Amino acid sequence: LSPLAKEFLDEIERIQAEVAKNGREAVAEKYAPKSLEDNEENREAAYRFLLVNFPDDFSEEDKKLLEDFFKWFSEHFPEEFLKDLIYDTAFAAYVEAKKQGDPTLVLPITLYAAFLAFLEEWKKKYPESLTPELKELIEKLKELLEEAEKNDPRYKQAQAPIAAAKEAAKKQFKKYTS
Ligand code: NA
Repeated sequence: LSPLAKEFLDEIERIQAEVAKNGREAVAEKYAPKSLEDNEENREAAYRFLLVNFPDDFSEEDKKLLEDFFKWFSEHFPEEFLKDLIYDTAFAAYVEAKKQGDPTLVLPITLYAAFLAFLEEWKKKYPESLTPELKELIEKLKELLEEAEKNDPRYKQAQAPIAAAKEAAKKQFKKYTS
Protein backbone atom coordinates (compact mmCIF):
# COMPACT_ATOMS: atom_id res chain seq x y z
CA LEU A 1 0.00 0.00 0.00
CA SER A 2 1.26 3.49 -0.83
CA PRO A 3 1.39 5.78 2.23
CA LEU A 4 -1.77 7.54 1.02
CA ALA A 5 -3.61 4.23 0.58
CA LYS A 6 -3.11 3.08 4.17
CA GLU A 7 -4.01 6.49 5.56
CA PHE A 8 -7.30 6.28 3.64
CA LEU A 9 -8.66 3.06 5.16
CA ASP A 10 -7.20 3.88 8.57
CA GLU A 11 -8.84 7.32 8.60
CA ILE A 12 -12.16 5.71 7.75
CA GLU A 13 -11.84 3.44 10.79
CA ARG A 14 -10.67 6.27 13.07
CA ILE A 15 -13.73 8.35 12.17
CA GLN A 16 -15.97 5.27 12.45
CA ALA A 17 -14.81 4.93 16.05
CA GLU A 18 -15.77 8.55 16.68
CA VAL A 19 -19.26 7.87 15.27
CA ALA A 20 -19.70 4.85 17.55
CA LYS A 21 -18.99 7.15 20.52
CA ASN A 22 -20.57 10.48 19.51
CA GLY A 23 -23.10 9.64 16.81
CA ARG A 24 -22.94 10.40 13.11
CA GLU A 25 -24.64 13.79 13.26
CA ALA A 26 -22.05 15.20 15.67
CA VAL A 27 -19.10 13.72 13.77
CA ALA A 28 -20.36 15.01 10.42
CA GLU A 29 -20.72 18.48 11.96
CA LYS A 30 -17.16 18.26 13.28
CA TYR A 31 -15.66 17.48 9.86
CA ALA A 32 -17.89 19.59 7.61
CA PRO A 33 -16.03 22.31 5.67
CA LYS A 34 -16.23 25.64 7.48
CA SER A 35 -17.14 27.42 4.24
CA LEU A 36 -17.59 26.78 0.52
CA GLU A 37 -14.34 28.60 -0.36
CA ASP A 38 -12.08 26.51 -2.60
CA ASN A 39 -8.98 26.32 -0.42
CA GLU A 40 -6.83 23.46 0.83
CA GLU A 41 -8.43 23.46 4.29
CA ASN A 42 -11.97 23.12 2.95
CA ARG A 43 -10.97 20.50 0.36
CA GLU A 44 -9.36 18.34 3.06
CA ALA A 45 -12.44 18.81 5.25
CA ALA A 46 -14.72 17.69 2.42
CA TYR A 47 -12.61 14.53 2.18
CA ARG A 48 -13.05 13.77 5.88
CA PHE A 49 -16.77 14.62 5.65
CA LEU A 50 -17.06 12.02 2.90
CA LEU A 51 -15.29 9.44 5.05
CA VAL A 52 -17.93 9.82 7.80
CA ASN A 53 -20.37 8.16 5.39
CA PHE A 54 -18.11 5.36 4.20
CA PRO A 55 -18.55 2.47 6.67
CA ASP A 56 -22.23 2.02 5.79
CA ASP A 57 -22.32 -0.97 3.41
CA PHE A 58 -18.50 -1.04 3.03
CA SER A 59 -17.71 -4.60 1.97
CA GLU A 60 -14.33 -6.31 1.81
CA GLU A 61 -14.87 -6.35 -1.96
CA ASP A 62 -15.27 -2.57 -1.96
CA LYS A 63 -12.09 -2.19 0.10
CA LYS A 64 -10.11 -4.42 -2.28
CA LEU A 65 -11.45 -2.45 -5.26
CA LEU A 66 -10.19 0.79 -3.69
CA GLU A 67 -6.81 -0.82 -3.02
CA ASP A 68 -6.63 -2.03 -6.65
CA PHE A 69 -7.45 1.47 -7.93
CA PHE A 70 -4.85 3.07 -5.65
CA LYS A 71 -2.20 0.59 -6.83
CA TRP A 72 -2.99 1.21 -10.50
CA PHE A 73 -3.04 4.99 -10.05
CA SER A 74 0.30 4.97 -8.20
CA GLU A 75 1.89 2.89 -11.00
CA HIS A 76 0.97 5.64 -13.50
CA PHE A 77 1.08 8.98 -11.63
CA PRO A 78 2.86 10.74 -8.77
CA GLU A 79 1.36 10.12 -5.32
CA GLU A 80 0.41 13.79 -4.88
CA PHE A 81 -1.97 13.54 -7.83
CA LEU A 82 -4.01 10.86 -6.03
CA LYS A 83 -4.51 13.09 -2.98
CA ASP A 84 -5.54 15.98 -5.21
CA LEU A 85 -7.98 13.78 -7.11
CA ILE A 86 -9.66 12.56 -3.92
CA TYR A 87 -9.83 16.00 -2.30
CA ASP A 88 -11.03 17.79 -5.45
CA THR A 89 -13.77 15.27 -6.16
CA ALA A 90 -14.94 15.20 -2.52
CA PHE A 91 -15.04 19.02 -2.46
CA ALA A 92 -16.95 19.24 -5.74
CA ALA A 93 -19.51 16.75 -4.43
CA TYR A 94 -19.87 18.60 -1.14
CA VAL A 95 -20.35 22.02 -2.72
CA GLU A 96 -23.06 20.67 -5.04
CA ALA A 97 -24.79 18.74 -2.24
CA LYS A 98 -24.78 21.86 -0.07
CA LYS A 99 -26.32 23.87 -2.90
CA GLN A 100 -29.00 21.18 -3.22
CA GLY A 101 -29.71 21.49 0.50
CA ASP A 102 -28.63 18.04 1.72
CA PRO A 103 -24.96 17.49 2.64
CA THR A 104 -25.76 13.84 3.39
CA LEU A 105 -25.64 13.25 -0.39
CA VAL A 106 -21.82 13.20 -0.18
CA LEU A 107 -21.89 9.41 -0.49
CA PRO A 108 -19.10 6.92 -1.26
CA ILE A 109 -20.64 6.36 -4.70
CA THR A 110 -19.52 9.90 -5.58
CA LEU A 111 -15.89 8.80 -5.15
CA TYR A 112 -16.36 5.51 -7.04
CA ALA A 113 -18.05 7.38 -9.89
CA ALA A 114 -15.20 9.87 -10.00
CA PHE A 115 -12.62 7.07 -10.15
CA LEU A 116 -14.57 5.42 -12.95
CA ALA A 117 -14.71 8.70 -14.90
CA PHE A 118 -10.96 9.11 -14.50
CA LEU A 119 -10.35 5.58 -15.82
CA GLU A 120 -12.68 6.18 -18.75
CA GLU A 121 -10.70 9.30 -19.70
CA TRP A 122 -7.48 7.27 -19.47
CA LYS A 123 -8.98 4.58 -21.71
CA LYS A 124 -9.97 7.22 -24.26
CA LYS A 125 -6.51 8.82 -24.30
CA TYR A 126 -4.46 5.59 -24.39
CA PRO A 127 -6.57 3.19 -26.48
CA GLU A 128 -3.52 1.05 -27.37
CA SER A 129 -2.34 0.74 -23.75
CA LEU A 130 -5.23 -1.15 -22.14
CA THR A 131 -4.37 -4.01 -19.78
CA PRO A 132 -6.47 -6.69 -18.04
CA GLU A 133 -5.90 -4.80 -14.78
CA LEU A 134 -7.54 -1.64 -16.15
CA LYS A 135 -10.36 -3.50 -17.86
CA GLU A 136 -11.19 -5.27 -14.56
CA LEU A 137 -11.17 -2.03 -12.57
CA ILE A 138 -13.61 -0.43 -15.02
CA GLU A 139 -15.89 -3.49 -15.03
CA LYS A 140 -15.98 -3.69 -11.23
CA LEU A 141 -16.66 0.04 -10.78
CA LYS A 142 -19.51 -0.11 -13.30
CA GLU A 143 -20.96 -3.11 -11.44
CA LEU A 144 -20.71 -1.29 -8.10
CA LEU A 145 -22.56 1.72 -9.48
CA GLU A 146 -25.11 -0.57 -11.16
CA GLU A 147 -25.82 -2.18 -7.78
CA ALA A 148 -26.26 1.24 -6.15
CA GLU A 149 -28.67 2.34 -8.88
CA LYS A 150 -30.75 -0.75 -8.18
CA ASN A 151 -30.61 -0.91 -4.38
CA ASP A 152 -29.65 2.49 -2.93
CA PRO A 153 -32.74 4.72 -2.48
CA ARG A 154 -30.57 7.85 -2.61
CA TYR A 155 -28.96 7.17 -6.01
CA LYS A 156 -31.27 9.45 -8.00
CA GLN A 157 -31.13 12.23 -5.40
CA ALA A 158 -27.30 12.10 -5.58
CA GLN A 159 -27.21 12.63 -9.36
CA ALA A 160 -25.96 16.23 -9.19
CA PRO A 161 -23.18 15.64 -6.60
CA ILE A 162 -22.06 12.57 -8.55
CA ALA A 163 -21.95 14.60 -11.76
CA ALA A 164 -19.91 17.31 -10.06
CA ALA A 165 -17.41 14.73 -8.82
CA LYS A 166 -17.14 13.17 -12.30
CA GLU A 167 -16.47 16.59 -13.84
CA ALA A 168 -13.80 17.31 -11.22
CA ALA A 169 -12.18 13.97 -12.04
CA LYS A 170 -12.13 14.78 -15.76
CA LYS A 171 -10.52 18.17 -15.04
CA GLN A 172 -7.81 16.55 -12.92
CA PHE A 173 -7.12 13.95 -15.62
CA LYS A 174 -6.58 16.68 -18.19
CA LYS A 175 -4.20 18.42 -15.78
CA TYR A 176 -2.22 15.26 -15.02
CA THR A 177 -1.71 14.28 -18.68
CA SER A 178 -0.97 17.64 -20.36
NA1 NA B 1 -21.82 -3.79 -2.05
